[PDB]
Amino acid sequence: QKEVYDAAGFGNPVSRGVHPAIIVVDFSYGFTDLQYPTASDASLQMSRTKEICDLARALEFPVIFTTIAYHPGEIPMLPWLEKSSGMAALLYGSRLVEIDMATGIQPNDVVVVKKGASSFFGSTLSSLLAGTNTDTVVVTGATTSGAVRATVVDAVQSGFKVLVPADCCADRAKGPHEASLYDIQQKYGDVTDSDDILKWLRSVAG
Amino acid sequence: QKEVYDAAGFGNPVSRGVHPAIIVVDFSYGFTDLQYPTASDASLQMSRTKEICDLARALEFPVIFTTIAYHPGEIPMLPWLEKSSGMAALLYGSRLVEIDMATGIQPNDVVVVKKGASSFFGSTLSSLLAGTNTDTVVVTGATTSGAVRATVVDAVQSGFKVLVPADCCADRAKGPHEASLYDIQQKYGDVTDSDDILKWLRSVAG
Repeated sequence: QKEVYDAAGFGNPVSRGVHPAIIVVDFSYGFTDLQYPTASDASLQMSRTKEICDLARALEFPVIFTTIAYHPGEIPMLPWLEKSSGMAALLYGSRLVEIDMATGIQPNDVVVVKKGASSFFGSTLSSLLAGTNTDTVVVTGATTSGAVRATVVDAVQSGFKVLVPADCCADRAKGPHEASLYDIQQKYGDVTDSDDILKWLRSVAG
Repeated sequence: QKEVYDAAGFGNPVSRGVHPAIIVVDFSYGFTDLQYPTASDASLQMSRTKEICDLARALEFPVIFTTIAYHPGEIPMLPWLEKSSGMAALLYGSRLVEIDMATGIQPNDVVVVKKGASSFFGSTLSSLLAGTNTDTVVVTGATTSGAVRATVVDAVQSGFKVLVPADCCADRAKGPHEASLYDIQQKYGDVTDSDDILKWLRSVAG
């Protein structure tokens, strides 16, 4: 398998740019608080993302959070909600939608609302990144086999280099988790840890 | 794991609509002809996609083929080509970008050229689908864990119900293949076989 992917030209390292942005994907209570059946254990990974975000905010790099939120009228309109009926609980005005405070989200941090898995689809994220002259995005969040991968794929397609720290990704199952990190490492971006991005961000700032 | 995914609201069946369309993703020679390192065995899946496409074309349902092709100038402009370097061989005018004749492409079938994994990103696919009043898409092609998965996700996000026959999906490795078929069945669409879609297509035309 390793030989198959290497000959097909997968797994090459990405050369990092000099205008980073951090994207925090769906670290809302709906996905991080175990009282809701749609959530995973994200305690460790949220504290890792907190360190990254607190660094980037101090270094004046854009930090953008994303959440899934619906109006009651949108439920029958979106066929994704037929397949994943649990996402229908993610309603405007509810606690499920609010970003988890364990991330260290600051009032001036941009939150983008989305209706699908990918953070770029039907959202303003791409424009925010292009307007700030971003060349590299570090993707963090939940879930790794869900919204994270979908965001990762859409980010590379959109013209941005993708770094993903494994420290920072949470899923509800180990299998899907490893499969996505594998696919990303081969096809879409560099998989690393938080320790690498902390050092890298400091060196790009001077 | 099954209980975790059931509580989260995943795994539900999609109620199929009445305006079908077939999307054939990257069944070009670059992914089907084994003389190339980017390719994988797609013999059986092509002859089953041929069966589906013939029926749909006869019933006058939209049949759409998608392929990846690049201008030589586009190569340095796209960060995905840095990650998946082998995709840079897919140039305009080469044999790798031509749709494999084993699928039975007819001169009236639409070919959409794309620059990424997803058939929807930066392409007219959504406009074609919506313009023909499509409600349900059957997604086929290669690779399962690459462009197929990405197209499936985008299809649901774009407002279309999704059916993927495992019969018509080829990948370079079994692991990634099963892992994407798992995620699709839980989150994005119904994984079925070619025998079911053929039967289903006839009943909608009745």
